[PDB]
Amino acid sequence: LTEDQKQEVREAFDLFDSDGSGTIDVKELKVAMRALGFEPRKEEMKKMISEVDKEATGKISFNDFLAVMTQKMAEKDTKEEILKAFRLFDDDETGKISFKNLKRVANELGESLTDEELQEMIDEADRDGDGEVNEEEFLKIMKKTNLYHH
Ligand SMILES: [Ca+2]
Ligand SMILES: [Ca+2]
Ligand SMILES: [Ca+2]
Ligand SMILES: [Ca+2]
Repeated sequence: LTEDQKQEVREAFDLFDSDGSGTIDVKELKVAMRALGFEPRKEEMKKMISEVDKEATGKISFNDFLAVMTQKMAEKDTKEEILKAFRLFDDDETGKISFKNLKRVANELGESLTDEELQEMIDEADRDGDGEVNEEEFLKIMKKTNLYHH
């Protein structure tokens, strides 16, 4: 759930609803997201259209619009918190988390993890195989990990 921001979501809906019909188009959806500071991803969009409207109407209600905007503003906060955590591990700021980086912070927070258990963490996140974890890869394991923690 969003808080005071749904008043801003309402303002963006009414403005790009030319008719005042209480419904917007697929073409009107993407500009209203752009107005609220969100660049709609093309791959992300096709799943969104199907999720808010199954029938061949092409209409999007305010409640549909509040639903997509809530997850987008939630994703933005989730991403920013993940990247805040990413900078904690990559303290030498090379752009990648090494085994030495992960071990150092594990000892600093007093985590009861051995060298083998820490290295397994690197290898599962390491999708490309260079032995270190970059920004793209760290975002992948973190959304997986969010499933376990709430
Ligand atoms: Ca309309
Ligand atoms: Ca609908
Ligand atoms: Ca590093
Ligand atoms: Ca890597």
